[PDB]
Amino acid sequence: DKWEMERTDITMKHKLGGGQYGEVYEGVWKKYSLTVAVKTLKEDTMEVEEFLKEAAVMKEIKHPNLVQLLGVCTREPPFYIITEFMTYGNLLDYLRECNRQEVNAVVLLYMATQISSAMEYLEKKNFIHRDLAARNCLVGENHLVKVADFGLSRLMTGDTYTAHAGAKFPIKWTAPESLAYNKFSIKSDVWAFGVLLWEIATYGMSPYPGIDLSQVYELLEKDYRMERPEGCPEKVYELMRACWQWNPSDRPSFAEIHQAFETMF
Ligand SMILES: CCCc1ccc(NC(=O)c2ccccc2NCc2ccc(=O)[nH]c2)cc1C(F)(F)F
Repeated sequence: DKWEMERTDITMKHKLGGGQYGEVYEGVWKKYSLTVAVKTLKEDTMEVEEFLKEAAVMKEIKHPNLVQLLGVCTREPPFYIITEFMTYGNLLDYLRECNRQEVNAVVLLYMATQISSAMEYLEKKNFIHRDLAARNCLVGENHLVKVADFGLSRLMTGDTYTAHAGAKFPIKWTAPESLAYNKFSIKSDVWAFGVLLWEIATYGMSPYPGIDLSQVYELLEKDYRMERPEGCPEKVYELMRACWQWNPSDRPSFAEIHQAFETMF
């Protein structure tokens, strides 16, 4: 394939995490001695086409801030998708446990710009992530951040519309039109990017502080939004707010969001 490889070139170690379906384990590709991350599905998780669709899309992606595909075991079960191992783990715990003087507002801003560049790229490809949030972002050396997905992906491309059975979307990151009418697009990924910008600014606080899940949409619909986090620059907050525009089409594209970061500065 170019990508095909085989197990027992790989030692499977412990879990790193997973999502509604899919579990990711740390492992070693013995030969080239590299520690790697390998996603698997379960014995009776009948989501083959979904897993295959994730592997297929990943082969089309080449960007410095999108986790790197190394290979795949798709000729026979168990099927594996193998990517590089990101030394610092997920962005959400990184933020919650970090030395803030070292991970300061400027580093938060650079982290945001790197995610925005990954997204603009997905956007050119017409790929929709569908679960963008800090817990799905990963951290390498020297604050390097990359977008990834610990769950069996629910991505959608310009040719696909499927998802694994009972796919549930986290209310606090999911755009209104997506929750209420199941309408997903690049623009819903832009809404999620706004919430992630908010996670980054607050060092990984849980969104919509002081509101029950049951009121989130209703308040959104009445024009309430999360407030500017302490120390978050106004232009960064403005960008969050534009991402949270009610009408999907009034949200900026990822190309505009990246440009705004470039010209802030
Ligand atoms: C539009 C495409 C979106 C997309 C979907 C799926 C993946 N799939 C992974 O992210 C992935 C695949 C296989 C194994 C692990 C893994 N990541 C988790 C991890 C954890 C620790 C660790 O060390 N490494 C990886 C990515 C994307 C992407 F990147 F485009 F956004």
